[PDB]
Amino acid sequence: EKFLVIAGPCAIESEELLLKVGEEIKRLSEKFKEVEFVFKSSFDKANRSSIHSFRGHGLEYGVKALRKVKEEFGLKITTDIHESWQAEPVAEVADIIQIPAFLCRQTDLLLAAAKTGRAVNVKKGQFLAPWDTKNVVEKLKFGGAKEIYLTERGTTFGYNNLVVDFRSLPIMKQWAKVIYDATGSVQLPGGLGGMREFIFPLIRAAVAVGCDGVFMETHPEPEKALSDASTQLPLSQLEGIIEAILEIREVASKYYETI
Amino acid sequence: KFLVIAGPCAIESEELLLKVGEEIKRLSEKFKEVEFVFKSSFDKANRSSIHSFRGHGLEYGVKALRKVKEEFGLKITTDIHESWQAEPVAEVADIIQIPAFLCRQTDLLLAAAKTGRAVNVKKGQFLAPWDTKNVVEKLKFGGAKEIYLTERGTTFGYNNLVVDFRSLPIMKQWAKVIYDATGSVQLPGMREFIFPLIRAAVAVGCDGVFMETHPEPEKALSDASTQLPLSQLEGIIEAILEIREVASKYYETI
Amino acid sequence: EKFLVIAGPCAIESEELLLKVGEEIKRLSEKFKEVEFVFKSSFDKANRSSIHSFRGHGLEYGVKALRKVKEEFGLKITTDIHESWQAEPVAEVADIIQIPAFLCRQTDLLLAAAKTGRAVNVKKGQFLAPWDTKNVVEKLKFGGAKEIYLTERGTTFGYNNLVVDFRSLPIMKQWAKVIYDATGSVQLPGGLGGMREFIFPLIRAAVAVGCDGVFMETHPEPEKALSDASTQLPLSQLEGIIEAILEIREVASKYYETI
Amino acid sequence: KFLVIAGPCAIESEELLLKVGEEIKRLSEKFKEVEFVFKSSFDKANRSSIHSFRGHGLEYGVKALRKVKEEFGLKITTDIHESWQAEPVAEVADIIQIPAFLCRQTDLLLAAAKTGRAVNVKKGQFLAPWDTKNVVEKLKFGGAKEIYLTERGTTFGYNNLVVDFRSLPIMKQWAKVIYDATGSVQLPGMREFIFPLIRAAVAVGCDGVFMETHPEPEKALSDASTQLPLSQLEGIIEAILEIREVASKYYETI
Repeated sequence: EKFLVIAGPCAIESEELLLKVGEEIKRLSEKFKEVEFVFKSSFDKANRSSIHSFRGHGLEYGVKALRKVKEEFGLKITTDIHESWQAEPVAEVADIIQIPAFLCRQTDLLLAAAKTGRAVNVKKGQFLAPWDTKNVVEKLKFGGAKEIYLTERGTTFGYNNLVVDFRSLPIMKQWAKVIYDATGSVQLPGGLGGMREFIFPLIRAAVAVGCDGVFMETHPEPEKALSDASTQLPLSQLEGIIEAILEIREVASKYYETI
Repeated sequence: KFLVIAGPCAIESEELLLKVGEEIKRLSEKFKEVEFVFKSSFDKANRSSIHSFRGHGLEYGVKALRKVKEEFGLKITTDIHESWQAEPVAEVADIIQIPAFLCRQTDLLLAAAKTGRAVNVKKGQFLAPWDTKNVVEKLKFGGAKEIYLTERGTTFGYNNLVVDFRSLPIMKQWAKVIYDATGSVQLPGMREFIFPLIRAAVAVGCDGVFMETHPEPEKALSDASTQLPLSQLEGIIEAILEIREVASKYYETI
Repeated sequence: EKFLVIAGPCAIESEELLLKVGEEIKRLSEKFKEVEFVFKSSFDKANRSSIHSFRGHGLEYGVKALRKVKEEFGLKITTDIHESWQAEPVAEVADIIQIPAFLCRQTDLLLAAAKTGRAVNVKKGQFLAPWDTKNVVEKLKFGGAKEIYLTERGTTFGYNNLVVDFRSLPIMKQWAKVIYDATGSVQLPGGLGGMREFIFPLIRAAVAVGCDGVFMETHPEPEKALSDASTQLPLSQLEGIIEAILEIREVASKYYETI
Repeated sequence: KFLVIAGPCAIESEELLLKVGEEIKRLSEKFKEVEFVFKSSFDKANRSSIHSFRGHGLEYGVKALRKVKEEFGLKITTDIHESWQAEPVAEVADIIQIPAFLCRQTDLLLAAAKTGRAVNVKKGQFLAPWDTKNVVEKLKFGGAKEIYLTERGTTFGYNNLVVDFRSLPIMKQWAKVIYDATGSVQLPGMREFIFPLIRAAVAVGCDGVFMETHPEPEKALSDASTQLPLSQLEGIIEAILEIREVASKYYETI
């Protein structure tokens, strides 16, 4: 099947940042024709640790900025919702509605996303076991979702640390398409945190094990990002990472197990 | 004074609430030094299965709770799941409770603080003790003056929660600490560990305990495996007050 | 039953340090007559992280120093072994043979300790689940051990950290007397580590839950210790801690569950 | 060259060793770029139950292994459990293996290094990746020149091990890294996860893989739930060499 690459700046810092990233993603979409690209960016960081951190410019502004990206580059769009009422307005531009990791068990939010008729991607909560995602997919199907994805983004491992149990990819694959969050899985919750040096190796692991797509937050200058400055991938490195995982995926694919 | 927050997990009916409320009222009269707070949810908004009991709704719930406060003069507390629920809930709730999974949702916290009520945040199973400092700051920023942090266990491998009692003294630096005696032994539980760990909580030192109690836990529509049998509540309360009395002498300064 | 308080300097830095601690332990044994004191000290730290750290002055010297303590103060003695051949010579002075946490599954070591006829105290490995200690006790009984103790000293929780799951006390109590290691449970493995501020609260928790004794490494000046300098309890604080746990134990005891 | 350490968990008999050794010899001739090392224990010294199979002893074991090296010209490796065993084992063993639980026992490490042989330390389930640096230092201090660190999983809650692949690049800073493909999926296991994770190990980058293989794992006297069926070894080796070939291009510098 067509490999999915979900990527974009963590937060919609501005409509300019988006178009700048969208341009590069469009270029890669033209090169990697065997890949389905989806532009990602949050109109709001509703779960920052500190009340003083950047959240965003609002739903209205965010949706409008995203529609511009889709309009200008013809790229599919995905963004996350935080409360039920947001599903409807977001569904107007988002091809895939994302459910935040902490909210992966909030029934009404999942139901709100599902009835829009859009695809739904649920980030697996850091407190959730792989096999417990079966009920998550069941809620979505109950709610009308026909295209469902489960995203691996790490599991709580002691304090301020996340480990990736790759056994989750084949387990979750039993009931939904699986995406690997290459940048969220290396973050250190409330650490400062994040270790950028592990993004690449862990993503190679993901494609070797086998998944249906990767998720990466990328920014022109991660150092200046308003969110996830420690984990966002420098935009100039995106192409190389993608070529690399496509190569590893190809050679490893004949060995992927049959669920 | 020492806080004791108790009640059935879910508002299965105002009938059940009234029965439990009667017993809590009784204990309330028997333990005058303890501040009792009746607790119950009008909706289990985070059940694993779409086919599980959620409740009878916010309206039916607030009504049932209203009847408990009016018929027994007991303070009330319930949890909210989305921002718009803060205001209507604040009508009856003296303490607005924030679900563990939602302890980082800024808008939910701000909405609860805005109501002027007291706010009790259940500590996420993914959160480190010291990271609750920022949770409190959000509430203070939002106008909350009576803030509580409730220890309910931490993710330990899959389908298991461990109680790191080091959290109590750490969280006490910036907020009053409550120990969730029934939520801490559940397996994302063993009722046999409820009393032992509640004893540990008061020996370590906390500002209150939190317990889900039901006449027939096995028949409860929620947390049937961890809810405390109503008949056992008095005995446990007496026990923890006695332990607290002796142990409080050694609680570390702030 | 008579509460057990196992205490002493982590390592036998010298025979003087031992007599100095032994004197204080003897004084407390005279005061707390409802307590059975056992003087503890390792003749060798065989598992230091660094090859450059203090290990000890050898078995010969250690045993001789311990025999002096027992001889001078009439105090029971306990020390740990690291290999099978050490059981016999150590058994000549030690009333209780201790098995290190990392070695709690080494069959021959456990068997070596058991055949001496001495009591055996096994530190629960940081990798072991509470219920898995049942087989540990079975090995010891198979080997002839008649007086067996299981010591809770924490469990691996993420990297360089240990958490105490107090549910282990009643679980392990099903097949052996249980001891709580108040100083080992707060150490941060390979941290530098240890957090002394948590020793007291966690020990209050232990007696409230209910155990058959406590284990504490105490040194006149923890800051100058050759081992566990970050976790050893200042000797001057020992009396107060003991009085405190006896008080909490008493008031909580009527509520201890029946296994 | 890339290392492939394989063989039956326990030396159930030199008969079994010879059969497995024959297949490993065959692969050895088929994969000339890979350095194969025959592995097997003469004693399961850390079994949970006193009533489980331990082995036939060090003498019978060293003899059986000697026969494999002489009959197939394959390098040998086995694990020691106490210091005195280092010397006699070094007679046959090209690589002395240090059990995971014993990775911190200084004397055991020094005794293995003293023999002049190569030393492979299984990383304790309680050890952080960066703390293996000191393990290597001990071996260097002891005279070891060929040092290996084997990733075999980390304690994750109770009765479970997780493989944190971040360890591979971290440990590679001070020693060659081997991935234990069968020990990492055992539950203190699911064979279905052996191949997926071994693929991940080579995509990330390691200097070799470690696998316990047996003609009939289900009948094996040790690790019957995690041992790889002998017939599947060739296929997995071919697969990991192909993945390595493509992925090695991206392994990070040191």
